[PDB]
Amino acid sequence: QILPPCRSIVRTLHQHKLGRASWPSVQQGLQQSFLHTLDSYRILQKAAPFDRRATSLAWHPTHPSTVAVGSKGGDIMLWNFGIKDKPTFIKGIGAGGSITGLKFNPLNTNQFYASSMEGTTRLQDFKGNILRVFASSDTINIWFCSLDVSASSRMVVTGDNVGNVILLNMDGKELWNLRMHKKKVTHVALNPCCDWFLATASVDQTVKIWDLRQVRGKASFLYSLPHRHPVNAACFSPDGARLLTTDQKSEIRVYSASQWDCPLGLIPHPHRHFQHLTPIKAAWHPRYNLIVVGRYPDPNFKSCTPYELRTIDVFDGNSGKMMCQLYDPESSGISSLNEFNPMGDTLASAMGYHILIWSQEEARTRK
DNA sequence: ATCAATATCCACCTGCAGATTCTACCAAAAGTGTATTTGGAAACTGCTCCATCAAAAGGCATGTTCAGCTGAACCAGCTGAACATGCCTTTTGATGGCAGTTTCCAAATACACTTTTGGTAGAATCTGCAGGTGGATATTGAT
Repeated sequence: QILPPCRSIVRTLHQHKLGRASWPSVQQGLQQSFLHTLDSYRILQKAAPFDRRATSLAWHPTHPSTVAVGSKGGDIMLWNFGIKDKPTFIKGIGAGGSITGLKFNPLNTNQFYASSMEGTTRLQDFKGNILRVFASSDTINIWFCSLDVSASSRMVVTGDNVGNVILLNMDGKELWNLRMHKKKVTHVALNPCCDWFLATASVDQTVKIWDLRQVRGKASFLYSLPHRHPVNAACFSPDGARLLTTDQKSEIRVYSASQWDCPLGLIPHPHRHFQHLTPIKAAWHPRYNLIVVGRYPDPNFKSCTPYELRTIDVFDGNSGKMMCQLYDPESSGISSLNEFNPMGDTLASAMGYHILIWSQEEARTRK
């Protein structure tokens, strides 16, 4: 395979110590170094099963080794590494209560937000106590699909199966529930560097950029970006300037700050949507300009590589092409969800009925 | 090699809680009941040729009876191939979003009933003939 990297590494660091070379060149060199050491994540560290399929994933923001996960049957799990304290569990109905959105609480880490097929955007503890419901369908067969949160703004946002989005405060205060789309809202997210423009994606083959404080007039939006197929995810950058989008058939798109309408590059990659599989969500890496996605081969997709395996692919953002591929037998499932740690030293993967941890090996000999 | 105790097996019967689904109120709306009246379809009546009932009888083609005799049914048996049957593998099948069809609803369109004319394509009617139709004779293909 490819993975060639080269450079005059330490020199640049000293160049940075002299002021000659600019910081983005440093960021590029250490991005390459990060890829080189990610070539040693090949040894899969840990595996974890449980009951009904995995649907949503989330990282403990402050802690590297802690992670939370939510199932197809409303079964939530909280798991920490190097603890061995037999991780924490909570069950649900198990049939039609699929948790589908899951973000940690920025305030109380022993709390968590959740969006469920039951029709209940809730705030609940890992010990089982429901602290507070935020919204409700009040009529079954109409449920939520999307959820996200912001701490700098102290806001909650959630999306439906019909095309209307809801926006609440941390203490209630609902001033929202206007309709935005014609179909289900697959993903949604707020800017981390801003507080008052939003992004939402839907089955309508359109992804919309809103201004949550200015617009109130039922599709008096700010921007609307089209696509050729429906969209499973539209995720913001940490920096805030790059919006990543991933469709259902075969595509990834990078939109910029600079003219949201036009895209900067198209990254073709197979992640074909499917009914009983968990929907695929590309994701950023929090401290570089990389992209990470899970692959799902299609015999009809125009493959550039002659070898098409199920594996975790890692591309470069501002170029378009690939830079690394992680693969491990005994894990021949399809990695629906993949998310790097906010810390930057660990990767979590959610496959059907399985959760995988990929971190570096070392510790050749103890003393 | 039998019927007659027992090991084991499995249909039946029971008990109990859960799942399926029979049973049972209220709203929506196609669908069903009165009602008079018309003109096309049943029923009535004659008749009368055309089709059939009857039936007599006179050979004779055809049906009935007996002989006798070899090909057909059936049976003891019965090798060995063909296939049930368990017991383990292996393995494939049951359950667990969306696009692509299928379904309404108004408008716009196709085209098929309607009704008379009239000549004409086609059936009733008969008039000549040749392709059967029957008998008589010569070769042969099965015996």
